[PDB]
Amino acid sequence: GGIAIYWGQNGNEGTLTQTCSTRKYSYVNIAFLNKFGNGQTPQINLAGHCNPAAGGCTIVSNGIRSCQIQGIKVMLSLGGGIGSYTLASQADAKNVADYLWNNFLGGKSSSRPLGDAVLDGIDFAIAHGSTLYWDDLARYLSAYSKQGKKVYLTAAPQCPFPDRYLGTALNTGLFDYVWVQFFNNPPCQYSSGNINNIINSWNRWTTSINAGKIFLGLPAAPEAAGSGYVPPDVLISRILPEIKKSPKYGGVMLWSKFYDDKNGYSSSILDSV
Ligand SMILES: CC(=O)N[C@@H]1[C@@H](O)[C@H](O[C@@H]2O[C@H](CO)[C@@H](O[C@@H]3O[C@H](CO)[C@@H](O[C@@H]4O[C@H](CO)[C@@H](O[C@@H]5O[C@H](CO)[C@@H](O)[C@H](O)[C@H]5NC(C)=O)[C@H](O)[C@H]4NC(C)=O)[C@H](O)[C@H]3NC(C)=O)[C@H](O)[C@H]2NC(C)=O)[C@@H](CO)O[C@H]1O
Repeated sequence: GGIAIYWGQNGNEGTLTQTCSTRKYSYVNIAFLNKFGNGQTPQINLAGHCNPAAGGCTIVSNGIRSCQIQGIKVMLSLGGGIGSYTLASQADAKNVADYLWNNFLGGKSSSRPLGDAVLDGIDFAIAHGSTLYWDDLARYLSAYSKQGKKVYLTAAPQCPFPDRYLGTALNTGLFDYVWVQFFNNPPCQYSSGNINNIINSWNRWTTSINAGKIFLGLPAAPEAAGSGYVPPDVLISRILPEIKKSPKYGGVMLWSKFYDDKNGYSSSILDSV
């Protein structure tokens, strides 16, 4: 399979171009558009990378294009651990979808946050706030694919199944890639010497929802999360030999680029993925 990586939440983690040039990642999720819905003006946060104001982050289009010519799919990630993002109604889901189309996809806007580049799809990283209308957002975004270029849909639900926020959206069967986050959740993550909870959780996710491919989401280092880190050797010798048997296995997802370089995680597991 391949490795999905989250980029954008630490200005010291290198440029998007450099991130994709590593040749270790097959998918890149730009984190995050952490503010939108309920009449709020959508706002993107890319840590210390760039200030989105006055097209200060339009330079990112160079990284997006650089990744795409290298066959890497790049998605805009909605939500994240911090933000006032939400959906007040189905009408809100429509407005956000139309906004996303014109500002990140094949639509048109004089103020596209990340430039003129056209993202491959949208990533759902909904962790809090509204538990409703995310299935509507997915449906509206997916319909835009009928205009010629497919709008990919990906999701980063936490490992507890079903996910309280993305459960219904995932039930639509419209998602291409689902990287379940097996961390910051004791009941379904790795614990010292115990892989039972993570494997058991993996089985729930791969024998339920209809998605293109399912990935094993993990923290790139102990610092990347409150808990759930898995040493490279354990992942390679105990976990991968099992989950790779599943025909839905798509690979591994890591949070994040910054911690990945610091701990050299993907550098150690890439060939086994
Ligand atoms: C898929 C998923 O759900 N993933 C989650 C994941 O979200 C969790 O990780 C945590 O995510 C949150 C975001 O949701 C991370 O929060 C980051 O934290 C950054 C570090 O503190 C912070 O970056 C700072 O951003 C400032 C702007 O807001 C930057 O300041 C600017 O600096 C410029 C010079 O560099 C200067 O010119 C500007 O004037 C100045 N502007 C301002 C306003 O100060 C600052 O430089 C930058 N710092 C760095 C180091 O880049 C982000 O703002 C903040 N994001 C948000 C949206 O608030 C949090 O760090 C993540 N934690 C970890 C451990 O990774 C993850 C947790 O395990 O769970 C996953 O499931």
